Amino acid sequence: TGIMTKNQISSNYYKTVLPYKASKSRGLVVSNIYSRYDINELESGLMRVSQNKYSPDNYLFQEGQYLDKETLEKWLDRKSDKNPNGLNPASNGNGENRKPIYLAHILEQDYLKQTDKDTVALGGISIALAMNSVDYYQKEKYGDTYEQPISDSELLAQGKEMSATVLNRIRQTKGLENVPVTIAIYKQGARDAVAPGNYIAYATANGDSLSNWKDIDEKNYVLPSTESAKDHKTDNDNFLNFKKAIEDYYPNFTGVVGRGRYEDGQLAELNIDIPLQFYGEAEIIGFTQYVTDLVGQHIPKTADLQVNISTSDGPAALITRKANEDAATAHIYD
Amino acid sequence: IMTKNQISSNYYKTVLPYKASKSRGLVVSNIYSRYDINELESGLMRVSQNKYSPDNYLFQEGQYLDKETLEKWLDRKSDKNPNGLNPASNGNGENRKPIYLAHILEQDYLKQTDKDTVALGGISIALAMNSVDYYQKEKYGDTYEQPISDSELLAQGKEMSATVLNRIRQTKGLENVPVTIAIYKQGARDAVAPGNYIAYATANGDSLSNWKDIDEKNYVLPSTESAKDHKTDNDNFLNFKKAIEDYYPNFTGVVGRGRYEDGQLAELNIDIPLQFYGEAEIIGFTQYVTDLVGQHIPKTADLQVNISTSDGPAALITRKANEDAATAHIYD
Repeated sequence: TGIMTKNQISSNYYKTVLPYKASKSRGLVVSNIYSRYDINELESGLMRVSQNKYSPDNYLFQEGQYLDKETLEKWLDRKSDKNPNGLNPASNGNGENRKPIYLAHILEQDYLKQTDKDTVALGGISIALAMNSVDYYQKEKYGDTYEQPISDSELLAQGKEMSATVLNRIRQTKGLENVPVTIAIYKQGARDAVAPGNYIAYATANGDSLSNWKDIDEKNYVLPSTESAKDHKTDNDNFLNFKKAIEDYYPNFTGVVGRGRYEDGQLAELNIDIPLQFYGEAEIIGFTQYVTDLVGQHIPKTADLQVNISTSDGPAALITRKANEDAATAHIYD
Repeated sequence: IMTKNQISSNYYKTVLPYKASKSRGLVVSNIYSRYDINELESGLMRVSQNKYSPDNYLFQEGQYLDKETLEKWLDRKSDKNPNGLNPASNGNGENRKPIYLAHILEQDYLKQTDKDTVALGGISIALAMNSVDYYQKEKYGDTYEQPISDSELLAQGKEMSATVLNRIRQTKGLENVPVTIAIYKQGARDAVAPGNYIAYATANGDSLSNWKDIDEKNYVLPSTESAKDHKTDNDNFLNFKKAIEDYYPNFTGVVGRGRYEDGQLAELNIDIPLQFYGEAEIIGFTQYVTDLVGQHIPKTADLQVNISTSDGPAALITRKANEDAATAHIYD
């Protein structure tokens, strides 16, 4: 056991245990999840789900230590006599009644509680099953890449079934026999998706069986877009005004795009991307000052806000404002 | 009008509606290192605050010296271009005269005269000097280097500044305004740290004042040079680096870039380039580094920690001079 970090950074995060323990499946998520935006959603979102049961006021976070790379890779593979623990369906051809890869990845997070001066004990674990919304496959090397769409209902049904199997195994895993297990089902977006996927449900096992599944209303939108105009017109309009204001004084900077994460239909976090070509540093400074004014005037202060102004060579400026905070803060990279 | 957020005491508020530099992008063509470009432009703003308070003046990128004029002046002097400030060519041999002047930067400083009007109140000019002149003897051939001493580039700089001021006084709109001119020394292309300003002078008329030395220098931390000149900052940086490798021995490429003014650390930029293995990993690491800056980095200087991957920024930690708590942001 031991201490932890002292800076939390954000309430959505837990303090992390030290000495640092690196994931026993470190990096697997990068090879299994195509989009970095799905990766962020998966890991950040599972911390969000954990906060329903484990307060960051009282619990510490550690990357998954109990399920290792090799074990996770066996579970992620198709079932088979040579891979009996595989969670995905056994192959029955690449044709029509084909059985897809439903499961792309399994994420483990450990939640520890400090019990005295120098000791922390495991208070619970969270698991995410990252499900495919589109399964990509080839019928031969160098062949075309085919897509099999999977509905929310089918991926939800498969996820619930696999989650049962996963819980039973954790229960048979040394040092996890007792710990409450929280499992969440994540829907990965398509590879060419304009926005990442989202969590869809979760359940908790205090004992030997999962509770009823609770639905999660989480969705990511691009701003501006027809979908945003439709479901969140006010956010879309505000964003369009923000954009137009930028272009009124900076006509060619038209790449302004927003990535809005919604929970229960309310904007929780808006990431505004502004990719630029570099023409000089004063240009960046003045632009960032102006955008900082514009977020004050156009962007609702009920969501966490990040404006990433960057060039090909890296970040140029950052503007941030926390939910319910009046003033944005800007930094010019040096 | 103007921008309302200043962002930093080192910066001016900017004139609106925005007017692009009349020499937009020339600095990128002319100055090899992005770190020299930042020094050149931010550094000219710091110089300008000796004469034009950001409480009183608004900033605009240079409008009076356009690209064609600057390019004309940046050329070597010749019969077809008597206007070039650089020495006439006399071969690529032992007697080779180098390109002393790489770039000329103009910054305009405006005063608000009424509710919706501004007027030019002063200008600042930087002459960016080469410390190493790079050239080819044959098209497509090896790149040869001609180093230039501080004393020679300072002298050439002072002489050219006088000529530049003369021409400024023949430029429409610039006949009467206060002018500040500063000499900037560009670092080498493969230098571990960028160059620095070395002197500046002012003129309300057609004659520059006496030149005032500027004591500015950039260091890499840790390094032999910083261990000698600024031992305490170097030691603190080593301790910081060591605490990182204690728990995260994998990524050891932590490097600091320290800008010093009059011998004191003014700004510390810590670069931590990472490979991406996952998001939780970044979050935990950023919390830990945020802890370490409080424990190891004295709050006497503005601080920036850029934790990044090859595909973009991952986390930023900042702390202003004299600010007790650092603030971190995780990129999403």
